[PDB]
Amino acid sequence: ATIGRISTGSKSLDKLLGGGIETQAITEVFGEFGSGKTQLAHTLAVMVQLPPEEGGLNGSVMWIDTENTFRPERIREIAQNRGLDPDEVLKHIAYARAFNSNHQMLLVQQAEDMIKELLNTDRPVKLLIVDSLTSHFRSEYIGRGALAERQQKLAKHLADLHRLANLYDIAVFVTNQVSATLRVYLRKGKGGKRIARLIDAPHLPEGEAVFSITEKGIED
Ligand SMILES: CCc1nnc(NCc2ccc3[nH]ccc3c2)s1
Repeated sequence: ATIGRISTGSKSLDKLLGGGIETQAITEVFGEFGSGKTQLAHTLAVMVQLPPEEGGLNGSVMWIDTENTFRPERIREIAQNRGLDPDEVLKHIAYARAFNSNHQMLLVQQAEDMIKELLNTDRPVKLLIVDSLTSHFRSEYIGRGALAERQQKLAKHLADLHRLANLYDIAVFVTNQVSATLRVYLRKGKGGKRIARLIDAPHLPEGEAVFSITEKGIED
């Protein structure tokens, strides 16, 4: 399949990303508290449900939440402010809480069942969110004596995610805080705006995009 792209809601950020976040790829977004990385996740979970003419992929979403940062009311607000039915939008986000790093890995393994079920339907899974990729690994694997095993498990988790992205034409979007991922770093800008910086992309130039966080989620 040709690579599909999901608009972030921000024209500036889309331009930096070559059009939006890509299917068949993992986009990994870093930021401290209030950076906007989870707001971007929420916005993408709405945008992907739009038709391609409006920046979506007519897709369903699967969402893995490690720290209780998913806000259904925020989905509803973004959806309604973009003209979608808020209840329909929520029905097409399959939510799972991950309680620890092992459970997080099992959820990605067992997400393939729903992906397969939806694959040839009107709403195939097009976005798989892991917010956040590392919170449980960081909590559970303390010290340099634990680093080797932490990295091995995380590498296998990322491999599982890459396989789903490539085999089923899904955009994987993960959050992180400071491995074949496209890495975007968010920071506070001036006047309450946020800045995204793209770093180390093999085939996209580094650059920055300024965006806002509004009732529509993220936009210029
Ligand atoms: C590990 C035990 C399971 N618990 N739930 C499962 N399958 C159902 C399910 C529902 C929504 C989901 N969003 C992301 C993954 C996902 C999965 S398998």
